[PDB]
Amino acid sequence: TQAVEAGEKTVEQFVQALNKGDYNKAAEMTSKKAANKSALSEKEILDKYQNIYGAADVKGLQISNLKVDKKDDSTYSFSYKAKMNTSLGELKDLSYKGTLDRNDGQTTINWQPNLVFPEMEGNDKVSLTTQEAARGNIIDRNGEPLATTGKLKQLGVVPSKLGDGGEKTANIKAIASSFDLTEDAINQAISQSWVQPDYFVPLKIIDGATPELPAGATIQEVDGRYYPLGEAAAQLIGYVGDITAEDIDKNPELSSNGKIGRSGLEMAFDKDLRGTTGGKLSITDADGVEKKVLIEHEVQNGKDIKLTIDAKAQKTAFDSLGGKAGSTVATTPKTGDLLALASSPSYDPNKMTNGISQEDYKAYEENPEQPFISRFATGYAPGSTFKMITAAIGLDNGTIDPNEVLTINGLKWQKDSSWGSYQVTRVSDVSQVDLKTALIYSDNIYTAQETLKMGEKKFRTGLDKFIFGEDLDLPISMNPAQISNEDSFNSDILLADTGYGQGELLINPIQQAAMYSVFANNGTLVYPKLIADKETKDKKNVIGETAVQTIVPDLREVVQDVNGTAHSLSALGIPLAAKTGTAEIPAPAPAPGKENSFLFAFNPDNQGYMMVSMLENKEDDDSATKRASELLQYLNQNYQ
Ligand SMILES: *C(=O)[C@@H](NC(=O)Cc1ccccc1)[C@@H]1N[C@@H](C(=O)O)C(C)(C)S1
Repeated sequence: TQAVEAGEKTVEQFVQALNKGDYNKAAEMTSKKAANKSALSEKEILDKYQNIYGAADVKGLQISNLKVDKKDDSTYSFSYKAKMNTSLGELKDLSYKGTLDRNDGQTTINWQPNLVFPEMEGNDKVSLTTQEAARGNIIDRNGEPLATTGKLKQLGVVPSKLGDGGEKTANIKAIASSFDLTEDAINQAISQSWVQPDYFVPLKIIDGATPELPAGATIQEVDGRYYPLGEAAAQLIGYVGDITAEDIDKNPELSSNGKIGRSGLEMAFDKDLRGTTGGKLSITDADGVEKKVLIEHEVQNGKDIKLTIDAKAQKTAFDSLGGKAGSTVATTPKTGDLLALASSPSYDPNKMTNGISQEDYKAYEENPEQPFISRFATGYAPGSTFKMITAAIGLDNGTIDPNEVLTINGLKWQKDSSWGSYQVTRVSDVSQVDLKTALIYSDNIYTAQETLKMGEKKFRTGLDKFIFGEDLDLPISMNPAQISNEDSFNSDILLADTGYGQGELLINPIQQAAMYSVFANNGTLVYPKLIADKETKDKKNVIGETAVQTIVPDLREVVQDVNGTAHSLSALGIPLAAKTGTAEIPAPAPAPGKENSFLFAFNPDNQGYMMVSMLENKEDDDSATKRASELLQYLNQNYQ
């Protein structure tokens, strides 16, 4: 019975070729054209599958429940069931028939129409009508639009209504001087390869008032994706682009005429936002008369998505960065609601999703400050803000006495002579330094000595209670925060640097706002939350409640004391508990070192808001504390 063994392989070899998209190789393992064999030629079957399976974007043909027999001398009948994925979802429970033929020694298939779809017969045709689904909206915690689809005023020119010569050059200089467009770019689009003398060539997108129209300038209304806050949330929201042929080859349930998320939340939530395509896939007669319907369902528009983001806080946080490199994260620390996730510099998502030049796109990628980076998801060394956690660990294990006063002389210190030339450095030469004094002046030497006194085992014991190595349940690509490169410092120097927020620490701004939430929840860490409806998740007993009641009053003095590093914030007249930081980054080539300014601040009275702002590669005299007054006033007013 070794004949049925070769027959099951012939059917298996045929389905694989169809599944692999190679229709020619599938057509070669069929029999010759005859009434008792195949119904079409090899090149005729190739065009049959390519036209039909291609029009429906058939992908992932897989079979099951195969049964091969032997009816006559060389007529071995076979049957199975199959399923496939098309533009309108999955087509399951398909009953296929057909027969085989094993003359000579090879088992060829007697091809028939019913090997394309179960009920195909002779010269039956296939039709596919689809209704595209509208993309869902992205909204803030109060329903404000962050990413919607709407009507736009598109500026464009037609070469015929421009004129002939001289008069045509004058309007090109007139259209360029009325819509903020380059005079050398109007002809760059008029003289493209696709242009004809009467076509409507697009130009710029008017995002407000429609000015006067020179000779040969029409504004047509076309619908497209629109981002109200613009660059203020471009990294977080992202942008959508035209769907390509390879996008369909990867997921046929898309829409060749639709838009797909290319970055940010538009890409992370692409499935829930794009919806599902409607329409029907049916088999018709030889004359086009509908015979059998294969797939059909209504068009379902995309779901809206409500974020915890405050649209007003998002814009204020971004604008406060003045276009400099940095990022700001604002939360309601008791719940974890991410109120703002700003990153600067940024790109224009409206220009990105509508029409953008290869020149402006190259300016974004070749910009050294890298406007495409989501800096709120980029790991940094936390700097001196991390002293709050090193101190709280020292209070939890009894290593740090808040009233114990260390005697530090000078601006440099080392454990012993084995450290060589390296020394911990502080900025203020305060002789008598206790915990409160250390947090006010941000004393690295106090922090380094208390860290070395604590020891690595006790230090990591307190550190592991946080979220180092954890993957936050957020729709944002990020790497987990890390304490060091390996599970052991293996260096007293690296142990000290980690104490005051340097060393090999890597914590992104979002993870910092999560780790620092303990000081607004009596030692309970509250995980951040971006989706409004999602349930609040927390982590009990990260630090002791005694340490919180000890450090938070000291953090008030970082603002209120005359020599506090955040004393400029006392001008606000609002209850503030803050901690500043300026992390130093080593330079590759012999170049001046780069510095990163940091600011942590929250309301110690009502715990209504908490923020963590930073500047990457800060300019001189620039800082995050310098720019925080406006956002702090808003968060204190609206989030209590
Ligand atoms: C924490 O970040 C500490 N920073 C340093 O020791 C590095 C440094 C950077 C610039 C100048 C001098 C030293 C301390 N905290 C910051 C801060 O709170 O801004 C200080 C500049 C006070 S030093």
